[PDB]
Amino acid sequence: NLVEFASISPEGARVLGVIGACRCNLVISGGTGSGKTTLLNTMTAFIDPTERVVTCEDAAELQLQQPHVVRLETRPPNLEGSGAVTMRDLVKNCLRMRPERIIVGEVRGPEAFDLLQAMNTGHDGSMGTLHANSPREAISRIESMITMGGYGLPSKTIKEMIVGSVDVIIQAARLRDGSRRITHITEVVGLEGDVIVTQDLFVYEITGEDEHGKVVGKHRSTGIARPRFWDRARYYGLERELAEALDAAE
Amino acid sequence: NLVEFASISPEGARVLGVIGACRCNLVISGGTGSGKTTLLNTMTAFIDPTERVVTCEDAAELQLQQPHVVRLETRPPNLEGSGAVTMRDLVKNCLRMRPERIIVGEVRGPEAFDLLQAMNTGHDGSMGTLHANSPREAISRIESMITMGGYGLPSKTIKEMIVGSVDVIIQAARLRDGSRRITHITEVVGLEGDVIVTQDLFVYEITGEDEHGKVVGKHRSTGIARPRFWDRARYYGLERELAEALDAAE
Amino acid sequence: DYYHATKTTIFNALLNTIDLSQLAQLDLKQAGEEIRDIVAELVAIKNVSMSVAEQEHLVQDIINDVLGYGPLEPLLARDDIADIMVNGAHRVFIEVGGKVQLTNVRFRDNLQLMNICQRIVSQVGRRVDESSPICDARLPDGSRVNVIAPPLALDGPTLTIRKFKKDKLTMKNLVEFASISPEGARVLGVIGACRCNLVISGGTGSGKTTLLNTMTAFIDPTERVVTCEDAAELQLQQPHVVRLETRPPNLEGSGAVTMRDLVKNCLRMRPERIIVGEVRGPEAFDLLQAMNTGHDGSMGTLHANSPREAISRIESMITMGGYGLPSKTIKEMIVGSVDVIIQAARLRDGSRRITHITEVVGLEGDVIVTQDLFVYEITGEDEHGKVVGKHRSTGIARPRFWDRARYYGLERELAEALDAAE
Amino acid sequence: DYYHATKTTIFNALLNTIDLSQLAQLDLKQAGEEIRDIVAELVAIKNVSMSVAEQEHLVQDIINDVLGYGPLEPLLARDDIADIMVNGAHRVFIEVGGKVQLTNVRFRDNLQLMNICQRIVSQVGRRVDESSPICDARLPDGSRVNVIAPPLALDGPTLTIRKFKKDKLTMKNLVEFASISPEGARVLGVIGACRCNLVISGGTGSGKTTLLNTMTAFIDPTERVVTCEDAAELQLQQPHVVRLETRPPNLEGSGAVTMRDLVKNCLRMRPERIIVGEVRGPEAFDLLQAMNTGHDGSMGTLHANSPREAISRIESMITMGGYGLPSKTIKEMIVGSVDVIIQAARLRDGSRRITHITEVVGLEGDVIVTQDLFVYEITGEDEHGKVVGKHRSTGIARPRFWDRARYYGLERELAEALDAAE
Ligand SMILES: Nc1ncnc2c1ncn2[C@@H]1O[C@H](COP(=O)(O)OP(=O)(O)OP(=O)(O)O)[C@@H](O)[C@H]1O
Ligand SMILES: Nc1ncnc2c1ncn2[C@@H]1O[C@H](COP(=O)(O)OP(=O)(O)OP(=O)(O)O)[C@@H](O)[C@H]1O
Ligand SMILES: Nc1ncnc2c1ncn2[C@@H]1O[C@H](COP(=O)(O)OP(=O)(O)O)[C@@H](O)[C@H]1O
Ligand SMILES: [Mg+2]
Ligand SMILES: [Mg+2]
Ligand SMILES: [Mg+2]
Repeated sequence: NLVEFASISPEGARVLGVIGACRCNLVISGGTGSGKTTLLNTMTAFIDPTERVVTCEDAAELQLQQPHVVRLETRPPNLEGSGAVTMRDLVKNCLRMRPERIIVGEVRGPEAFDLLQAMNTGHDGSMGTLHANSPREAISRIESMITMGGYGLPSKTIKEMIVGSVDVIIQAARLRDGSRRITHITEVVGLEGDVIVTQDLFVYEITGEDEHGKVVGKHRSTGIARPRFWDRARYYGLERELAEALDAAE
Repeated sequence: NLVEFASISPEGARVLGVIGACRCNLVISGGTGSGKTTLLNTMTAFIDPTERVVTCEDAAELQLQQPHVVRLETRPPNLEGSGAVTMRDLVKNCLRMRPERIIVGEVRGPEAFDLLQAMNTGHDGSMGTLHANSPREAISRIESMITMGGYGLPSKTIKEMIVGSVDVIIQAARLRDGSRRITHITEVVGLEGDVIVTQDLFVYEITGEDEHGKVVGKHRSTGIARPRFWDRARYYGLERELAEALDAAE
Repeated sequence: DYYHATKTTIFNALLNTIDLSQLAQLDLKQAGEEIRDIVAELVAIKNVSMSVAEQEHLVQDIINDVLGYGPLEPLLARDDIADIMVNGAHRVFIEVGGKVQLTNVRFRDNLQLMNICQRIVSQVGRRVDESSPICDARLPDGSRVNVIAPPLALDGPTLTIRKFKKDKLTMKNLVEFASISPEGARVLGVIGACRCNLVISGGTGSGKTTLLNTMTAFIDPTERVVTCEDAAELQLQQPHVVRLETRPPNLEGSGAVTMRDLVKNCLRMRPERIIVGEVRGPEAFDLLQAMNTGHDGSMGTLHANSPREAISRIESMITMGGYGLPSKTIKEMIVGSVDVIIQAARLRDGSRRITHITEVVGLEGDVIVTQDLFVYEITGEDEHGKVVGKHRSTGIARPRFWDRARYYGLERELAEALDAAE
Repeated sequence: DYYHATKTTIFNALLNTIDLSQLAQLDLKQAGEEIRDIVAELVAIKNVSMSVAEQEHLVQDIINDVLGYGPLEPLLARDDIADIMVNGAHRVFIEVGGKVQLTNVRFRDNLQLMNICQRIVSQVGRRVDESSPICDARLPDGSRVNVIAPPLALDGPTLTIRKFKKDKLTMKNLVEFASISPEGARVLGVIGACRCNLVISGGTGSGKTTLLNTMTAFIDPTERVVTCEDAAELQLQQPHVVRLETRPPNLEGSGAVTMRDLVKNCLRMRPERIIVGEVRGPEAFDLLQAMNTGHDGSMGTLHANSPREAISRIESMITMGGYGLPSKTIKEMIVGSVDVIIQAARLRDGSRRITHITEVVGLEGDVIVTQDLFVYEITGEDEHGKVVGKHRSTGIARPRFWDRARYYGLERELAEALDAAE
């Protein structure tokens, strides 16, 4: 449907399939009502059925189709202020339930830190969705969430933790006409000094407007033939498909 | 068994035995599911029986056969957020329990610092598994973990501590075909300006893949005749075995 | 077997006969006498044949298992034993002659072992249990007791008792190990007795904490010393030492008592020397103020590979303090406070040396000028790879602290040591 | 031994006989009478034979332990004892004639010592426990008490009582003690008289309060001065002085009257000068607002080791004082409000001096620029170990506050003093 709705070009869909299948630590950022949860639900479709996936949510939105999926939901504090089970606790437990992927329904608090730890300590493929209007803003938001998450860490410590953990950022966005698109598919290339350097594998360029007022644009590949996660693709034999997709939409 | 599975060549097995029996400070890095814990359990088989070993683990997995072994386990906080005994606390105490070696199940937080301290303060032979895909990444992860501890240590100080503490890093990786391999046995030679210099004694080189799809490779000695830890081997009388094994692998 | 069965039966009868609460309300001697009488009565009732000496030994064993420390009592009594390591109720090792040996001493079970551990720690008011499983205490006799509870120790409660070895941390060890030549040792003794402000900087693995212990060995007994440590490891032989320890923030990041807070409070306790275990942050500033406020003689370790690097690190921490102090002000503060810097380093061959004994002469405009009283000159290595070097005195006949030595009457010793070192 | 054993038995019987909470509910006299009656009854029941004096001593000791300050009572009563240092339950030192001596006094255990410490700190509304291990306070009788709890104090609760000194110094004494040159004294008189917003900074025991009292000695009698303090250290000789003291929160956490509230009210009592005993919190802001809005001459003691550090501390205090303001806003508020900073400090020999008399010249960019009118230069050391130095004027003949001096006709004396000493 997303390919039909022009939300992402067919080559973009193929690249997303490769990213999801090859166990890439994903962050699906986006603005409010921009399709974050729908995009995450579609991305989960690429996980192997064998993998033990653990999904944490606040409202039980996702509808993963795999057989080995554990659905967890946070419990808000009662009126007395007790019994709270924050997403951080769910993720901390998930570290002890022997999962392959941890899927957080939405990162908005300290759990970010834990989630990133999960991404960086063997739970490759963990996906989360975040509220941010651009990948740069997504990275800054993640850094802030880690910062306020109790533990006092250097800013550079958090930045390099983010660089090591997150592999790809997908920017779901809503356009001026109310339509929805996948504006950015971006790689967290590394850290230079104190600035996180990222490269956009796919970008949506708006080229005008139609007679009915609907925005007009197109998805184009930046031409990066060897994305940072290429190795992961090789690990799963998907490097051929990644190269084909990156070349077919230059 | 690891020799049988071609994970490490027989000369590599001899070198690992020398490293273990020499009380060399150790860090066993590795990727996801790469056998870090299994490799650590194998290496602990070389510890002298008379040594007082102390084991810290989030989840009891190691099974040391020595008589004088003390096994400790962290206690995660209850849902009330009380009673937490972090691995940092366990290592802090272990520094007081008069051990010969401290075996940390997996270094994933500030405990790194304490572990490194144990290596400086006469508990030669301390081991610890770590999640990282290369010795350089292992060292960077150790630096980050030390920074997480809240001490105001500069980067240069942490690098100096790592160089003075860690002696050998063993990188075990899981390859595409599901094979486990000890990719690197590399010393921490020293610290040039801002950069830790390591030399690989033992390296696993992939020459390609067979028609069956299995990765084909071999373990090769870099030819370094006098490892930095050669003096310790001479002290324990194993230096001749070390030289013989290194020459044979060459 | 007969002795063991008789002891078990007698202990069971005594436990079923006397309530532990009543004994707890009675002193050790009264409770022991009552227990001996009750054990004699129980033996008579059970009609157990035993000699007078055997009966007395059984009574003493029962008292130890009830009031004393059970099987540990003989081991603690022995003096050759240096350390005792109980790993669960069935494994007990003892460090004799510098080597650890397994022993046939065993406890009845983990319950008796845990009771004995709790008694030992409570002897100094500490408590160990599942709520607080880890306990570390220093008994009044100097022995150090560490206890780990079953919830953390898989194989049962673990107990480590390290009896006090007085002679291990002494300047004699440094002199014999060549860490410092005898003249250097004499000059260090003068510096310690002169109440000079010391900063014992050292690289990683240089063992500067052992050096700090050795230096504190020179403190006059009458002085009121206060030691701040992140994790208490110093062991001062003086009788007026106050030991403090920083409290790390809990998992919520609250309740921390940083070293800076400890030193700030130490300023208000009328101490004569302040011994900071290691300076890593803004506490440097406070420590330096203590060195300048009148508590001359304060010490403190530091991570640095040379005295100049130590001074740079101190400046960096003071700047990290957050006060709007210009670099020149911090340099002047350092020059005013610090008197002597001792650089100890672990050489290439893993051996520890006191590479430098240097003095902060003053501040020339913007550069802190320091003069080295003693240096280590490396001239080669052995065929074994061991490093070869000698401790040489720079020849400075009048170090800046010479006045302090003259005031304390140690000028003659200082001059003799400096001349002999050459 | 008989007396001690009998006392222990009587205390145990009393504990098993009555609940200390009920006695605490009663007044001191009634509780003491009941305790004496119960002790006599227990002695009769216990058939304890002792003299009338021995019985009275035992009753007094029991009463002191139950509600008094335990073994400290004889030491506190003694006048020659200047300081008492309890390093855990079993070590008590007393400073007599300037020399620290060990005493046979001992506490039953660290729990009794902790209870005594909690009583002493609560006597002034302060609470010390595991959550708040460190507690410093000043008792009404002028003594100052410092307490550290077992979590930090490894060897047990640490208590330090520094008893009050019956006398206070005057500017003539300070000139006599060389704390400030006569020209410095004249300049200080001009500064105080001419209503200069003043800040007295210094370290612990620097003499900030004594210097503040001497400065207040210069205020005109006609001026309505309002002094806010804790424990009421100051003793102003002026006739129109209003003495206010903060009220710490009760154990329920209610009724607190912070110094900020006192200053806010002082703004509404029509004062000329507001004198804050010591700025330690948000009141700083308010105080500065008072200085910059018509209450010229307001003074305040601050804890800082240099004028730069004093300015930084004031800025931080304003910052954390609830209101969120730009750093430059706070900086220019400080520049406008504060006119002079006086730095009382201790030297390495323990002597006290007025190291800096400094003017807050202005704000350049984001850096507060100040000029030192008077500075103490240390030029060496004497044969007795006492620091040697001298106060010198920077030569600034027209200090920023010159106008104020002109306003009160004091400009001529200001020039004379600034010229005479250089
Ligand atoms: N690419 C798309 N094309 C068309 N319609 C879409 C697209 N993505 C989402 N929608 C529609 O918009 C709705 C937006 O809800 P969705 O849960 O996807 O948003 P979200 O990013 O999670 O927002 P929120 O901030 O509310 O959590 C979806 O339920 C679906 O109805
Ligand atoms: N110039 C001086 N010469 C000699 N003794 C002095 C001098 N100034 C103060 N003192 C004495 O030294 C002690 C300092 O106490 P004071 O209350 O003045 O200090 P402070 O700066 O307020 O300290 P604190 O941090 O305790 O509040 C008192 O005994 C005071 O009498
Ligand atoms: N060198 C090896 N060769 C074959 N199998 C291995 C090897 N190392 C580990 N394994 C297998 O991998 C499994 C999990 O490895 P594990 O000890 O969890 O490594 P890690 O702790 O790094 O994930 C074990 O059950 C073990 O059988
Ligand atoms: Mg959503
Ligand atoms: Mg493992
Ligand atoms: Mg005061």
